[PDB]
Amino acid sequence: LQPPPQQLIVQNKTIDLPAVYQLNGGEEANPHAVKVLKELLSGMLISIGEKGDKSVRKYSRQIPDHKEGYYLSVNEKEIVLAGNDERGTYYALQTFAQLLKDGKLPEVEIKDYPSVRYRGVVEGFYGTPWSHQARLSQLKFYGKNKMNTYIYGPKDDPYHSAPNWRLPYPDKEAAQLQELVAVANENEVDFVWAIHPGQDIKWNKEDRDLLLAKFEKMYQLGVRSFAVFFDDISGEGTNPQKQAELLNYIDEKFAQVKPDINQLVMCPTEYNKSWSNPNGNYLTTLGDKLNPSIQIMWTGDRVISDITRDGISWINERIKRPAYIWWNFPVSDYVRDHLLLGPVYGNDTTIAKEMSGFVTNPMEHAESSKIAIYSVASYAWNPAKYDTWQTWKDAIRTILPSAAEELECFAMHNSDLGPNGHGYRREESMDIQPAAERFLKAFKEGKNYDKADFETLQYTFERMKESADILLMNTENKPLIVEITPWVHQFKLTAEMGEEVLKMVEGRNESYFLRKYNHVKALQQQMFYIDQTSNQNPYQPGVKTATRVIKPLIDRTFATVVKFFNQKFNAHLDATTD
Ligand SMILES: CCCC(=O)N[C@H]1/C(=N/OC(=O)Nc2ccccc2)O[C@H](CO)[C@@H](O)[C@@H]1O
Ligand SMILES: [Ca+2]
Repeated sequence: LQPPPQQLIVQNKTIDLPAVYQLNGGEEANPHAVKVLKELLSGMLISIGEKGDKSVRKYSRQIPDHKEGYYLSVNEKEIVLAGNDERGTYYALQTFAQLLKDGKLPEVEIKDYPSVRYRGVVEGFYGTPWSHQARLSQLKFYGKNKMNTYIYGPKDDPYHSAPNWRLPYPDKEAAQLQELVAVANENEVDFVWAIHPGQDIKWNKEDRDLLLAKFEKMYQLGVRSFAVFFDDISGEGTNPQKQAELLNYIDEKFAQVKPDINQLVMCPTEYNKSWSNPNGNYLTTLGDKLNPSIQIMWTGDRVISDITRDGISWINERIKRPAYIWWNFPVSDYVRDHLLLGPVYGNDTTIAKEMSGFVTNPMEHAESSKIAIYSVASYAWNPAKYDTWQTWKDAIRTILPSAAEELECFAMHNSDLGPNGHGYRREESMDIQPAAERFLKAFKEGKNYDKADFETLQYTFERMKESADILLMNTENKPLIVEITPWVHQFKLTAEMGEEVLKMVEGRNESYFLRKYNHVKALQQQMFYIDQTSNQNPYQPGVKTATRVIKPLIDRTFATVVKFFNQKFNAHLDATTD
């Protein structure tokens, strides 16, 4: 079960999904939840509803008193799916669908609710914006994983940024947004429309209600949640009193005047500790003057950082509310030549009460981002039960059941950022790291390497090639495969290089060695070709893979083995990989 319930009792028996059922509550439970339920089955009583519905009266003491909470029960005589509110019943069904395997249900009893109020994704990365279809797919994935939040803002959409923010959406674009909003609604996600006025806004009555008027227009289109960004604001616009006053005005005239506005969030100009002036008074001012119903976004101690108890105390003390965390992972828009497919880890698991929200900023690779996104959904719903490694594997098995082992193999070796401008790193290839390290230490001093570590490495390379070739031809998730194809090609080429280098280590004779050596040089050059021709971008063009442990192991083994050959046969073979 992902995310894992707050409370779960499994009774060790298993019942059949009823051949014949009595559906009680179908006309008064959340229609989004009923829709899912009716999809799941084509007599035994099944009761669906929210606290206060007639249909769930019997079980209202079992329904948790938390927003988005629910009670779920399965046993011999009946099935209960009962939310504390509408979204909660929908969340009951997302768990129910995960329990239902081969027409059979386990006998269980669940009491569940989220530890973090707002959970989901911010579309805030640089690079090729996601397509329309990518976003419809993301929205459905958020619903399944009980993420309640999507902060919109594609960079090819000019009507949320300076200067066309003042201007309303054109007809054809409007209807597309409208489709996003509708799909979000259906999946119980708050479509949060973010405005980015900072670049060209003035503190005067005119810009003041061009914003209001814009929000109203967005309201007519179905938008029920809103964000305002000040990260990019300049000059007098960095005044926290002026910012507070604008947002409070938006709160007073709009958020509190409308019946059904959910989220209202702002991004401050000081959005991490290291970009905060110690002598200034930006955040305390903002925290004193901003209405209490308005969230303040925060990335932690640095632009890229994992959230700690000290970090969250330091900010919460100043804005006088629990920070709304923006986590800059797996976003790779500053290491564009890397894919970040590793586990999600580093965030403190005891600090749920200290955060109002937790949203991840993903990659420009929408589908490849689902691994971290699923993990974040799991962390933010139940941090205290959060299992990094198990959640990673579940995500992979969920995203690509037909080739889960292959995707795991691939992702294990595509997780580190490599060295970069934020100094942010992730672990990679941990499984084979000790075998690598030993081999490298031993071999380098003509002191025998272990046969078992040689075999581990051989085994790895063989497995990488199989994984790579299976992944290329996989048709269960074509969008995913299209995103990762350049890296998969490069990852395969890496595996081949490693195999040929290991045949150089086992050097049989002079002729065979030179054959292997020429093949490695040719393979290097194919890697360079892909790096010069795929994923070209002004910032970090190209395709890097297996960069933490595996490629340095291969480069060094190659450099070393060529050195020994130059010594033994008086040759001058090039020993570089550069
Ligand atoms: C509240 C978060 C704001 C944020 O994260 N902004 C950008 C962001 N900014 O990072 C910077 O280093 N920005 C910056 C640095 C110097 C001067 C101005 C901005 O980091 C992310 C990762 O690359 C980008 O995807 C974001 O769009
Ligand atoms: Ca109801």
